[PDB]
Amino acid sequence: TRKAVIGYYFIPTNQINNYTETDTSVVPFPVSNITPAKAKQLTHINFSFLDINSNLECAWDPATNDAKARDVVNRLTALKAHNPSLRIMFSIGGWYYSNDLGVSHANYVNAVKTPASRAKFAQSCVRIMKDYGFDGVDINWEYPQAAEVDGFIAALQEIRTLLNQQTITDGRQALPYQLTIAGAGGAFFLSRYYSKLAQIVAPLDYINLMTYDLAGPWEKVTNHQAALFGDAAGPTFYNALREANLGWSWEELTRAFPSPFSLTVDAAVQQHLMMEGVPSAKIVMGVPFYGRAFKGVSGGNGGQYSSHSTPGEDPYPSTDYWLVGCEECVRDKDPRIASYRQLEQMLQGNYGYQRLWNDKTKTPYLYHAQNGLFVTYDDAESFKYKAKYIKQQQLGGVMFWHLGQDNRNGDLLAALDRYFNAADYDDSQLDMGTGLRYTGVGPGNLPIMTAPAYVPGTTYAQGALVSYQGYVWQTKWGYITSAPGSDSAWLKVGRVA
Amino acid sequence: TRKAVIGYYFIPTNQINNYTETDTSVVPFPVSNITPAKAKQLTHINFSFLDINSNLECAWDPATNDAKARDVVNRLTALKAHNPSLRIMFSIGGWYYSNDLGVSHANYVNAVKTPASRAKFAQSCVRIMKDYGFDGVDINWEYPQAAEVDGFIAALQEIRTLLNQQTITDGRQALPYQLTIAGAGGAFFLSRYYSKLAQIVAPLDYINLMTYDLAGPWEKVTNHQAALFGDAAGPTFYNALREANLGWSWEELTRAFPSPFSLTVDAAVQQHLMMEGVPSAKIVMGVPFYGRAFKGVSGGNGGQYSSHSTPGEDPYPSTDYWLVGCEECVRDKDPRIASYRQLEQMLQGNYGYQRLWNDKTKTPYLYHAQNGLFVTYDDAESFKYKAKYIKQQQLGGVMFWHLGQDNRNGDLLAALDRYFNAADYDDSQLDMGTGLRYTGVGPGNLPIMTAPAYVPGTTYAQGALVSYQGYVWQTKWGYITSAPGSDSAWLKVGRV
Ligand SMILES: CC(=O)N[C@H]1[C@H](O[C@H]2[C@@H](O)[C@@H](NC(C)=O)[C@H](O[C@H]3[C@H](O)[C@H]4N=C(N(C)C)O[C@H]4[C@@H]3CO)O[C@@H]2CO)O[C@H](CO)[C@@H](O)[C@H]1O
Ligand SMILES: CC(=O)N[C@H]1[C@H](O[C@H]2[C@@H](O)[C@@H](NC(C)=O)[C@H](O[C@H]3[C@H](O)[C@H]4N=C(N(C)C)O[C@H]4[C@@H]3CO)O[C@@H]2CO)O[C@H](CO)[C@@H](O)[C@H]1O
Repeated sequence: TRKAVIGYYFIPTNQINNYTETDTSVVPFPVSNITPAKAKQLTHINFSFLDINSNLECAWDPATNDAKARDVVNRLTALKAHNPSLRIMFSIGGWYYSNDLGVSHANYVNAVKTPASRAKFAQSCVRIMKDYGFDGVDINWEYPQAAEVDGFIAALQEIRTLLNQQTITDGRQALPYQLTIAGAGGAFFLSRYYSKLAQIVAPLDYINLMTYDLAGPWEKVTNHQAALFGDAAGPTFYNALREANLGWSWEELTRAFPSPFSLTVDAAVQQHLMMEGVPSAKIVMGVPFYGRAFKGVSGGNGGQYSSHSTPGEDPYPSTDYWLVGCEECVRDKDPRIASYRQLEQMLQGNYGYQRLWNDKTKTPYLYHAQNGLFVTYDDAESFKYKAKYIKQQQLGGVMFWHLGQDNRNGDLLAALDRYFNAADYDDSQLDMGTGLRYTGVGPGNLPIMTAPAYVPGTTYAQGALVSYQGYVWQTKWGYITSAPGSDSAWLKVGRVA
Repeated sequence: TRKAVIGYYFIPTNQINNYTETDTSVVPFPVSNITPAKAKQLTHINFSFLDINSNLECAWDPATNDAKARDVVNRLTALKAHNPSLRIMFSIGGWYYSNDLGVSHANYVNAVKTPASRAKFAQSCVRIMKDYGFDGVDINWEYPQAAEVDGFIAALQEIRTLLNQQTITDGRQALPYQLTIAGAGGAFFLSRYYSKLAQIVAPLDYINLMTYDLAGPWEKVTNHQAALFGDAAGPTFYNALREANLGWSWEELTRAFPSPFSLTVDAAVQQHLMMEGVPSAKIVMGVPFYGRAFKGVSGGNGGQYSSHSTPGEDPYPSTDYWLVGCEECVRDKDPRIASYRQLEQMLQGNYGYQRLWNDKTKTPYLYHAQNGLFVTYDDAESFKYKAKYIKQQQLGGVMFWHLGQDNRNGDLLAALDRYFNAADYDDSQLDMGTGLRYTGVGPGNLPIMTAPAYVPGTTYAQGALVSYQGYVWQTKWGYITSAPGSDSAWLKVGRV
C-alpha cells in the first residue's frame, strides 16, 4: 500500500485576504509553488485552518474575504487534475483557535456536548466540505481532555456516518471522503485522551501524530524537538501516561510506562501501538518543516542539552532578533522559530553556523559557537531514518507541518516521496543506530509466552509463572493459594498461543 | 469513651466435650480462671470457634457435645453478673475452618453467594446468638477472596439489619447486640478486600485487626511477629496494597503504598486509616498472648533476622520437640508456638533463654544461645507502647488472641486494663522511639493544608498548590491550564 504523504498547508487570514502569487513579502509560499510534479508527491494537502464558531458550526474565520478564500482553495483542488489520488482536506482548529486558553476553545467543548450539537456541528463540516470543494475533514483540537473525550468521540463517529453517506450520495466510492485528526505527539498532552485512543481512532482513516515540538525554549534544557530515538545524554521526562485513568495496577503502569523516559518520535509511536485496537496502518508520523532556536547555550557539546537564556513566552516579548541571518524571523517578529527554507539559506549565507549531527537521535542541529545559538530542526537526512522507521513499523505514512516552510524547490517533500517511492533509492542498508528505543509493555501488547497451566489447590511461590484462561501470569509475592485473575497477587505478563 | 478490651477465648471441641474446672491436664484454662476481677477488665469475650456447616448456616462443630457446650457458654454469660458492660460474643471461623484450603472453606464461600443463602446464613447467626445466649456476632473468615467480597459485604449488612431489629425487640438499647469481624493485620491478605474496606466496616461496631503472625517459620528470616514500629535492620516487604483494585494513578498508589515496607502493627493501622470512611474509633488493635519459635538460628543479633531451619508445615511434621522447657509443646505436638503462660515458665526454669528487647519495634524476644533458638512474643512491656499508640491514634481499643494463654495471675489482661483505666498509671513520658513509622498518605488521611484558591484561566508551573472543591492540589508537571479534578496534572495532596 502506498504510504500517505500528508502535507498541511497553512495560510493565515491576512494572507488569504491579500493573496498574490507574485510577491513573497505578502504571500511567502503561494499555491503556484506546487507544480503538477509536486502535486504527485503528496497524497493529501490539509488546508489550515477553519474554526468552530459561537453558533457551534464549522466556519471560516469571520475576517476572511470569502471570494479570496474560495480562490485559494480552487488553486489547491485544481492540483487534483495532476494526481487522481490527491485529496484536499481542510483542518479545523490549530493551537491558536483551540488551545485551552484559545480564542475559540469554548466552541469546541460546546459543539461536542450533545446529540443535537454533534449532529449540527457534523452537518456543518460536511456542508463546508462540499461548498468549497474539499475531500475530507481533519480535526486539530489541541486538545480535548478527560471530561470532553466522550463527546469528541461521538462527534467523530457522527462526522464519519455523514461522510460515508455523502460518499455514496456523490458516487465517490473511488475516492471516499475521509476523516482524520492531528494527535498529540508527546505524553503530557496525550495523557488527556490516551485511555480512549481505540475509540478515537476507530472512525478515522488516520491519526496524524504531531511528533515534533518535543523541545523548545519553554523547556530549561536545550534538546532536539523531534529526535527519532533517545540519547542517554539528553534530558528525560516524567511519563504522564502513568496518570491516565486506565485502571491498571502499579506494576502494570510501571511496566507500560517507563519513567523517566526520552521524549522521542519512537516513544509516541510505540505509545499508540501499545494500545489494543489502534492499527499501525492508521498511524501517521508527523515531521516538522521548521526549526526552533535557543540563545545563551554553553559550549562543548555543540549546544545540545545546555541551559539557555531564551524567552519562553508567546508572543515573543523583545525587539531583539538574535538568530543570525534569519530575516524571516524579523518579518515574523520571532527569533525562536524558522522555516527549513530560511534555515537552509542561513547555512548558505556563511554566517558561522556549524551543521552538526546526532547519530543517536538521527537528527541535525545548528550550532553557532560565536553567538552561543542552538537550532533543532529536521532535514532530508533525518527524513531517511524516519521514512525507514515508517516502513519497518508498518505505519500509514508521513505528515508534515507545513508545506509553506519547505524551500522553493520543495526538496523536503521531494525527499519524503523519494524515500517511499523512488526505484533508484535503496535504504536496505541504512543503519538505524543505537539510540534508545521505547519499550513499554502493557495489558494491550503482551508477548506470547509459555508456561505450565495453573493447578487449583496448589500454593505458588513468588515469581511462579502459570498459564490460565488465555494468559501467562506471574505471582508478585509468595504463598499464593488464589487462582490467577481472582486477586491482586497475579500479574498478567503474556498471552497463550 | 472506655477503650474496648476484647479477649478471644478459644476452647477446642475435645475440651468442651471433656470440660472440667478441676483438671488442668484436660482443660488448661477453664472459665473459672476468669475471676470477677478479671471479668471487670474485659469489655468482650469472643467465644471461639463456631463454623458454617453444609446446610450453609452458623453451627457448632458436629462433634460437639451440645449440653457441655451450653454449660461452658453459660458460665461465660454468668460472668456478666460482675460486669454490666461485658458482652459474650461468639466468633465464626478461624484459620482451621475458613482458610482457602480449610475443611469448611466452601461453606463460607457458598453461604454468602446469594440473597437467599445470605438471608438464611444471617438468620442462623442471630438464632444461634439468641439460643445460646451470646451478645453479638464476630466473623473470622480468613479470608474472603476479592470475588467473594461483595457477597461478604451484603452478608454483614444483612446481619446488621437483623441484629438492630433484635436489639429493639429485646429492649437492649443499653447494650445493643454487636457485629464485628477479625481482619487481616498484614498487607498480603488485606489486599484481598482492601478496596472495599469502607463498605466492610460500615456495618460493624469494630474491625479487630490481627496485627500479629507477621513473622513465623514460613518466612526465611526470623523476625518479630508483632513489631509496633519498624527496625531498619530487619526484613522488609513488597507492599501488596499497591496492586489492589483501587483505580488510582501511579502517583497516588506510590504515595499511599511505599514498597518495600516494614510489616508492623503501625503499618496495618495506618493502612486502614488511609481509606476514607474507616473511622479510627472502629479499629481495634490485636495483640498475641503467645510466641512463635524458630530453631537453627545464628548468633550476632540475639537470633533476630537470621536464617533458620524451622519446618513451616502444618501439622508440625515431626515428633522432635526442640523448644527446650516447653512442656506445652509436647502436649500440643508443635514446638513452634507457646503461650505466654508457658514462655514465662520457660524463663523461670532457667533453661538458658535470654530475654532481650528491641527498642525500635518495642517488643521482647527470647534467645537461647546454646541451641540456636529465637522466640518472638509480646508481654506487659510491649503492651505499654501499643496501649499508648491506641490512645494517641484514637483507636477503638485492643483485642487479643487468646485469653486461655495468659498466665494464672492474668498479668497480660491486667496490664491492658491498667494502661487504659488505672488512675495511678501515667504514660505521658513513655517514649515511642525512633522505629520506622508507615508514611503512606491516602484519601482517608490527607493532611490539613491551606493554598490559594484555583483561578479559572490561570496557568500553573510544576509543583503549584491550590485549593479547589475543598482540597489542596499540586501539579505533577508544568504549564497546567485546567482545573483540579478536570486535569490529571493535579495531585490532591491536602485538605481544609
Ligand atoms: C491564525 C494564527 O494564529 N496566525 C499566527 C500563526 O499562528 C500559527 C503558528 O504559531 C504556527 N507555528 C509554526 C511553527 O508554524 C502553529 O503551527 C502549529 C499548529 O497550530 C499545530 N497543528 C498542527 N497540525 C499538524 C495540525 O501542527 C501544529 C503546528 C506546529 O506546532 O499554528 C499557529 C496557528 O494555530 O503564527 C504566525 C507566525 O508566528 C503569525 O504571524 C500568525 O499568522
Ligand atoms: C479446630 C482446630 O484446628 N484446633 C486445633 C488448634 O488450632 C488453632 C490454633 O492453631 C491457634 N493458634 C494459636 C497460636 O493459638 C489458631 O489461632 C489463630 C486463629 O485461628 C486466628 N483467628 C484469630 N482471631 C483473633 C479471630 O487469631 C488467629 C489465631 C492466631 O494465629 O486457631 C486454630 C484454629 O483455627 O490448635 C491446637 C494446638 O494449639 C490443637 O490442639 C487443636 O485444638
